[PDB]
Amino acid sequence: MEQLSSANTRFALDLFLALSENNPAGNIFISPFSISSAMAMVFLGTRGNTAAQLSKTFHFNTVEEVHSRFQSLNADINKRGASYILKLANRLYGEKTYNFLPEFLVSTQKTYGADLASVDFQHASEDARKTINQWVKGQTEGKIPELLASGMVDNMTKLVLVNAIYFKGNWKDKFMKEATTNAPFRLNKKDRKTVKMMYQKKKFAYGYIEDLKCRVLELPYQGEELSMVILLPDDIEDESTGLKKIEEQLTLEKLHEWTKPENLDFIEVNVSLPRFKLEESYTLNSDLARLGVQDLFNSSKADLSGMSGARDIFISKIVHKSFVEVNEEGTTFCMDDPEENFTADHPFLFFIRHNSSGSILFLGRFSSP
Repeated sequence: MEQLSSANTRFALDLFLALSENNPAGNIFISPFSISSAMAMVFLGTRGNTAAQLSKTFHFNTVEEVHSRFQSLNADINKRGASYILKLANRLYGEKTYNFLPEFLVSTQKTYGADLASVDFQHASEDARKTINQWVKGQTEGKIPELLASGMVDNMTKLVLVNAIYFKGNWKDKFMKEATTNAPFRLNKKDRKTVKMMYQKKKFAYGYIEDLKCRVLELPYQGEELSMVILLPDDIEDESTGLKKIEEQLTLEKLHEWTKPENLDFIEVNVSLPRFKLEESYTLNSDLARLGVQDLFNSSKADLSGMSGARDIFISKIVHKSFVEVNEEGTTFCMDDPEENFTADHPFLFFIRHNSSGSILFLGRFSSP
């Protein structure tokens, strides 16, 4: 019920830090859940060591009835009909000279509502590539028009996973456009850049981590189904973004400790937040390999028996992309209420959590406007 929730966040943090190895100071925005589910889907088509590696990496050994639990969660989360826009393009494209097992085809669209669609990589990879881009573009209401660049798919391509999502939701408590001001966002100790600063004074769940001189703010979205949690250091206190310490500490245990009910008080908060857009694209092959998924990409060692009978199959590409817009958009007279500031004018970590299950749908670092 909530084993999967724990599994998926462990992996979220595993992935975040793997990606941080290659970009310690820049914007990162991923959708850990989408990836976890997409790979859970890839999972049921994999056997042998290829399945095992995939399972320890994503921490699936820890979850009973993985797929049953995933079908349930997705269902919960794509609920007709939320206030927020959440649009996922999750598909698996394979070269059309391969006989994909009908029951697998059936599993994916029943357990994950996704399809293995066949295309001509061998002879028509440029059209194939344009066909893939078209479909995601459709699925994302034009928000992600060109997922794959030219060259990303050739005549040697066997199997491709695509996974793009767009999210925009209305705040429970909206910002006023008249309050949003041109203000300096510090990238680090030595560098500033002007951004559009949203301002708001209202009641929010608020926490402090005295150990890391860091603040926690929960901003729920309209409907209460989803919430943004933001981690903001008191000041930049290192030679980079100021997020190094907090990143070193990231575990599921710490994440819960910081964000659980017992450690948040509803308080009056002066919230300055940048209006920002993050669309980040990732071919996850090399990162998943660092994390333990080796065989799946190796044409020899790959064991994808669960989806096809052919012998030279393997994943050529795994492309993930998340897009969010954050703006002012949205729908206490106590004297003794504690006042507190939350001024995100320097880099911060943040995530968008599904409040019911505790699952992390989106995870990112905003460091460089």
